[PDB]
This record gives sequence, structure tokens and C-alpha cells, in this order.
Amino acid sequence: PSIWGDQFLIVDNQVEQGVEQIVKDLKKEVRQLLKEALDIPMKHANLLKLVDEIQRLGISYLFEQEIDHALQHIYETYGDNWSGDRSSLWFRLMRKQGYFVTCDVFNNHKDESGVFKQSLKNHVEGLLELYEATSMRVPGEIILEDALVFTQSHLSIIAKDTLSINPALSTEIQRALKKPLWKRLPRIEAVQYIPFYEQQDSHNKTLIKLAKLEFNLLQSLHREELSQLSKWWKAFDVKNNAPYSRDRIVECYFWALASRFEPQYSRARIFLAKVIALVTLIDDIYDAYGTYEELKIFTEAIERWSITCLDMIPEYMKPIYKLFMDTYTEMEEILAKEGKTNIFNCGKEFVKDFVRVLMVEAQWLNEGHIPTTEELDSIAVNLGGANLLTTTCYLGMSDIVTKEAFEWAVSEPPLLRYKGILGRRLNDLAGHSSSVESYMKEYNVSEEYAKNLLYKQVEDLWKDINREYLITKTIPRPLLVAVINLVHFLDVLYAEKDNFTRMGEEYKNLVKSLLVYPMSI
Repeated sequence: PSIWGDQFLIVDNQVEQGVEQIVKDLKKEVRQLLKEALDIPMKHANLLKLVDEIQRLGISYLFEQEIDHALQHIYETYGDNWSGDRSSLWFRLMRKQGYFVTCDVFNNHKDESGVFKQSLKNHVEGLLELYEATSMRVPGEIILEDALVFTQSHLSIIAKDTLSINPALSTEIQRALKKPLWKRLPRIEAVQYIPFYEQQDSHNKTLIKLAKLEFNLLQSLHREELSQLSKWWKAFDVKNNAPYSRDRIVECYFWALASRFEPQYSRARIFLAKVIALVTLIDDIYDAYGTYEELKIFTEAIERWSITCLDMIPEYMKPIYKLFMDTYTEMEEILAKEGKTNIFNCGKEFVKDFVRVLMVEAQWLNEGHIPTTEELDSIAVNLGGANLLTTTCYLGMSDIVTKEAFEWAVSEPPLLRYKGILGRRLNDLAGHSSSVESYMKEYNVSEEYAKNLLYKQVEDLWKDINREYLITKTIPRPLLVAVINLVHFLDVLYAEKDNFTRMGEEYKNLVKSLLVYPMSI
């Protein structure tokens, strides 16, 4: 059952008067800061720092043009040859922006003896910058594999030593060691970074005031979205209309919110959450409930994609097919009015593909066929929902979708394949040690060794995904960002258990920090 009750059903958006004025003035100040730092090359390191703070404070959506232009100008001016302060920051922000800069910049972090310089060890800020840069590494980048070992060991020591000297700094180092910035969802970083930034002695007062006010305003919008979604879901009366399924609208919304958290994507988030709810209902049918004969019929009904075939369908499945059809038809009509029927029809085929693969898995289970890692891998883009989630984002972001973006998805790009394989590995490893014990058999290895071997494959996949991210230019950047966020979300979803089907506690508290508790003042 859902642990949230009805707290999100109705929204109480209490807003303070004139906040719009405050925020507008604060905005003008931040633009000027960006302008001042971009205009003078000696301040370019300072510019990179300001961009990082805007991003981590969670308010990049207010300065999208300014940031993109700033990073573009930095890339145009220096290319691969940055040699100022904050070289580790430069490297990470460039790769985050999609520029595949090389590691050559890190050569000078090393001694004449060919080992990392002793002075790096005394500079916590520098160590953290270097550490965070390692998370952007692709396979085979030895200097970053080495930097990761180096920073981890020295940062662990520093965090222990600084506990009694500066406990907030100790905490910030430990937060990074537990999960690097790049892997953390942007909205989650904002909730955690805001209070650390605020307690820093040198912090920019304008930036933190804006970040906290905006955090609260955007949290209000997220609450508005979840209210609409909760009313939508309640109307469906799942208790009665599918008692065998999960009541998880909050969880569906939390997943959609990972894709893009920004105000610009409000309607896309809502649509995506509905599709995740549908997927959930449907997966629950192909998994526990439905008999093989019924599943074959439903699969066929989905192929027909018409309310007119509602009579060919098993009775318990009818309400689900009706919700499904109503939901997709509403989007179909929106896209038609926008002259984007071509886009809808493309998305439609991927929904069909999701259902067809559910049926394949149901055939195998029927036959008593155990699928090869190879067979699974070839089915990866579709099984885990990688294709469905991605293309649902396409439908939600119609205005920027191109033919090339659909051409790309139809390609079975490595990026989406990797997403599916990573999702399955993470899920196996947290409970669909059920997949771990079968691995001990194939290689005849202890549990300790097996876990390590599997962790290594996961780490490899993160690096493979990084490479694909930096190399993929055919899809509009905002959609590529949604994809990478969805990939990183897998780590939250399967962090300690399958948090969707169950609820580990760390997951509970992320939700509350995003949706329940407003920044103070």
C-alpha cells in the first residue's frame, strides 16, 4: 500500500506578496555577475565557478541562455587547451555540456616523478574538484582512474581529520565520496548543496537568496503537478479497478521528476508520470496476475490500439485498456492539433514494442526457457523501459523533437541499450541475492568475489554510458539531458532495494526533501 495517504491530493500553495519583484531583481544581479566574469579573461576561472554554483544551487533554468553562451565562449576561446585555475572544474563542466574535451589538461597535476603532486593533497577544494571530474571519465582514461583512487583515499582521511575542525566540510566531503555529483540527480543536488553553500563564509548572498526562494516556488509547482496527478489517479480508483497492482502515483511522479525537474517541462512530467503509472499497471499484469492466454489477447489488443476492440478483452483487463487508450488518445489529439501526428505515431510504435517484449518474456516463462545474457542484452532497449521512457519524453517535448531524434531511437543506439542493461544489472543486484547466486554458479565463485565482479560490470557500464553521452549529437540536447538523468535515476531506484515495488528509507527521505519540506526563509 502507498505510505503517503492523501497529503498530496489537494495543494495549498501559500505564496508571499511581491516575490516576483524580488526574484526579478535578484535575477538581474546574477546576469550581471555572469556578464562581468565572461567579459574579462582573467576572471574566466571565476566564471566557471559561478556557473557551477548556479547549476548546483538548482537555478540553471533561470539562466539557460547565459550559461550555454558562457560555456560555448569558453570552449571557443580555449578549445582543449585550458591552463588556468580550476582545470578540474573546467574539464567537468565542458563534458557535462557535451564537449568531449581530452584529459591532457590533467598531465600537469603530475610531478616530474610522474605521480600526483604533493600540493594537491593540502587543497580540499582542489581535491574535490578533481574527484568530481573523474566521474565524467570514459573507458580507458588511466589518469582519471588514478585520480579517483588518489582523491578518494586523501578525501576520506581529510573528512575524518576535519570532523572536529569543520564538521560541515567533513559532511560535504563524505556526501561526495558516497555519490559523485554527476551521478546525483540535479534537483537532489540542489536540496543538499543549498544549505552547504549558505553556511560557507565566502558565499554569494544574492545567489543563495535567489536559490532558496526559487527552490520554494518550484517545489510549489511540483506539488501542483502531483496534485493533478493524484486527482487523475484517484479517479481511476485502482483499489477497485486493479486490486492486484501497486498504488504508487507518488513514485511514478518522482521518477518523471528525475527526467527534467525544470518549470519548462511541467506538462511533459505529468504525461511521463501517467505513462509510468500505466507501465506499472501493465507490468503487474504480465508478471504476477495474467495467464499466458490472457496476455496474448492483451498484447493483440495493444497492437490494434483502438477502443473498438474493447470487446475482445478479458474482463479484468478492460479498465486498464480504457485508461491506457484514454490517456494516449488525449496526447494523440494534442499532437494532431499541433500538426505533429507524425511524432505521435512514432511514439506509439515504441509503446507497442514495450508490450511485445513483455509478451516475449511471458513466452519464455511459459516455455520454461531461461534466456541467455546475450538474449536479454539484445532485448535491453525495450525490456527495462529504456525506449519507452525516452520516447515518452519525445512526445512531451514535441516542439524540439526532430525526425533524426526518432531515427536515432529506432537505431537501437548503444546509449539506450546500455541503459537497459544497466537497469537490469542494478535490479538483479537488488531483487527483481537472486541474480548473484546464479552468477556464483556460472563461474564457481564465492559471494564476495561475485559481488565484486558484478560491481565492476556496473562501473564499466557507467563509463560506457558517459562515452555515448559525449558523442551523441543527433538528438536535441534537452532530450539527451533527460536521458542521462533517467540513467542516473536507476541508481536511486535500485539503491538498496527495488524502491518502486517496496520503499527503502533513503528513498523516502529524498521524496520528502523534494516535495514536503520547504527551504527556511
